Amino acid sequence: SGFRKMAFPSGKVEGCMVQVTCGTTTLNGLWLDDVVYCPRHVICNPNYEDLLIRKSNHNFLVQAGNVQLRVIGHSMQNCVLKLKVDTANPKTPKYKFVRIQPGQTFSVLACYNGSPSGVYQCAMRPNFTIKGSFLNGSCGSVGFNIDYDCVSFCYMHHMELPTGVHAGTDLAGNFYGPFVDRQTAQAAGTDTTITVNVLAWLYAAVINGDRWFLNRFTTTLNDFNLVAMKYNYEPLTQDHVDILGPLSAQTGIAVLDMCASLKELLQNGMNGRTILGSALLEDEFTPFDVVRQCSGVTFQ
Amino acid sequence: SGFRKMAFPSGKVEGCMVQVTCGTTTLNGLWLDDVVYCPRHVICNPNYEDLLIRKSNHNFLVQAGNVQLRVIGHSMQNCVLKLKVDTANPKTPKYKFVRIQPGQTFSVLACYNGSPSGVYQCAMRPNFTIKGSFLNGSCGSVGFNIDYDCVSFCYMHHMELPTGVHAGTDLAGNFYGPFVDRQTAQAAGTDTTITVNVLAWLYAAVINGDRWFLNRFTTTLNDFNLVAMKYNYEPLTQDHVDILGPLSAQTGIAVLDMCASLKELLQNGMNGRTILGSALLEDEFTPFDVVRQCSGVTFQ
Ligand SMILES: *[C@](O)(C(N)=O)[C@H](C[C@@H]1CCNC1=O)NC(=O)[C@@H]1[C@@H]2[C@H](CN1C(=O)[C@@H](NC(=O)NC(C)(C)C)C(C)(C)C)C2(C)C
Ligand SMILES: *[C@](O)(C(N)=O)[C@H](C[C@@H]1CCNC1=O)NC(=O)[C@@H]1[C@@H]2[C@H](CN1C(=O)[C@@H](NC(=O)NC(C)(C)C)C(C)(C)C)C2(C)C
Repeated sequence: SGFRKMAFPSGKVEGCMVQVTCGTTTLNGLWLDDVVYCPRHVICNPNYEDLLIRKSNHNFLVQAGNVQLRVIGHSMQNCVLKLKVDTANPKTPKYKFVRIQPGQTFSVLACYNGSPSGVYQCAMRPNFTIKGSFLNGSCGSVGFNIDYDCVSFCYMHHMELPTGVHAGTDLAGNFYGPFVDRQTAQAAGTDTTITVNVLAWLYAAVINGDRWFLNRFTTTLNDFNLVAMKYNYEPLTQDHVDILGPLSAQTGIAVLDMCASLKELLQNGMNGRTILGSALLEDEFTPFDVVRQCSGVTFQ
Repeated sequence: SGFRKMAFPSGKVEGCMVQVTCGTTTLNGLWLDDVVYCPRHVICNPNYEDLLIRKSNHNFLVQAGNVQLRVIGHSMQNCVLKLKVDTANPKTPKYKFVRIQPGQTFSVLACYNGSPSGVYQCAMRPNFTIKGSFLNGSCGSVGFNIDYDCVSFCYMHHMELPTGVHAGTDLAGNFYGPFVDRQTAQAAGTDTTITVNVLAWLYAAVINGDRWFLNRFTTTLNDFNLVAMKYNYEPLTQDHVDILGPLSAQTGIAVLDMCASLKELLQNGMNGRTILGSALLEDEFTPFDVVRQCSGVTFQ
């Protein structure tokens, strides 16, 4: 037992991190087969199409540890640069590029100068920011999930917003949210709490012996959502309820009953108590995160 | 910016995890050079010396993925079993075995059937338990730190206490705390909060723009420790103050002034507010964790 904010093992991704230097900019790239993916802002209101037509392959210095990689072609796809290199990464895992939905969680392998610094778990917020931990040099660090043996890359880091939160793209270079890779006025947008994730985490708490927040009451989806809005929670849909089905089945607590418990927590606060060692309602565990950590699924 | 509970990249350790099966018990082992380390309770008020004299090398089935490892010798060192195998692990990193002090943090690579499931950050509690996330089959999972290129193994998982917390050994098989690998009555002991870590995390908060908890006041080490005891905090020593020196220097906040701020937080609570996204005072970041995450140190 126990419940921790758990990241995927990062080895498959560590084997793909490289350093990309162009002019005065150094950042990280993702080396998969014979392509290195990095943020297009590594090139020297900028017009990146113009900037890129003016660069040569030899302007890109790609370093994989102490082995320099020669670029033999380059292209831009949305806000990512794809550097064709003459060597396929022998450590390339099985992988997919996925564009995730807000509320979905992923692991971030924070990197500097192509070298992994740390791994941690994030959620894509409803306002399409992530609350990451990123210092200068971390651009090109990627977020990912692992499904059995396959790495699903879902995030590459590009920039920090003035509120200290972070914005980036999928691995095809499309930003999450309305952000652009320009030094222009941009604000994150009002965030909301991921309701289906809070409920999942309450089920995690029950599976682990926390029960103090339960009540004998129930609610309709409609009356719950009426309370959710006042507290800046995302609407809970029937699809969310369906997703919460297995956790409901394992614990014997109807989804709508756990909603009634969340309602009472929202209205009365936690009154000096903790749930899974938190004094806040935690929303960066999906239902599938809870099932993975509470049943013991492995990867390889 | 941002501050996250960050684990070390786990790739160097993933390359060392194996499955050890003996009789009806399957658990994880750590394969370094030609030795596999696992908990001595994998062997069939038990007297392990007797139990082990009665086992043969061929009773130990060691699986490294889809390659079976043949045991050519075995010995017991305290509560760990060392299985000599005929093949040195080619993925063996630079490594050390270290016995950590309470208050020190480490990353845990949770494993089942030799296969990594997830990575998360832990502290050794003052009562020598860890608040981990461990299901049946996770024994032999290890905790570790990485210093540049070297993996310092500090923990191997053995058992769960009735309060849902966890106990284990160093990699030489000595338990942390008074625990024994017997199914006998054992209780964790009253825990306390790691004071020097809370102060480090408050400095992390300042480095990241949280300042609301600061005050114009100061305190002596003696008067602070008087308040610390009432709230079940570990005594803060001058050595702790010295360790907090760099963070004090970077932020311009004397250690004793940050103590006065912690005093006021202990006495008034946080009153509806959060620090680094927590509504509790967080104590599983060491001073060195804060400096690593707020300056960008990498590993390789
Ligand atoms: C990245 O390029 C790298 N080399 O690591 C860097 C990562 C940043 C640095 C601090 N924390 C991070 O996550 N990204 C950038 O420097 C991007 C890059 C240029 C500006 N930029 C920023 O993140 C800036 N933010 C910013 O300008 N925000 C606005 C005003 C657009 C809302 C800044 C000030 C450097 C943090 C581009 C092309 C956006
Ligand atoms: C480990 O052997 C494995 N195969 O993974 C297992 C890990 C446990 C299982 C559930 N969560 C864990 O961390 N460890 C054990 O089974 C150890 C082993 C035998 C009992 N044991 C326990 O952890 C038990 N706890 C326990 O007996 N606690 C006392 C009463 C001593 C305080 C239990 C009940 C299985 C959780 C030994 C030799 C201690």
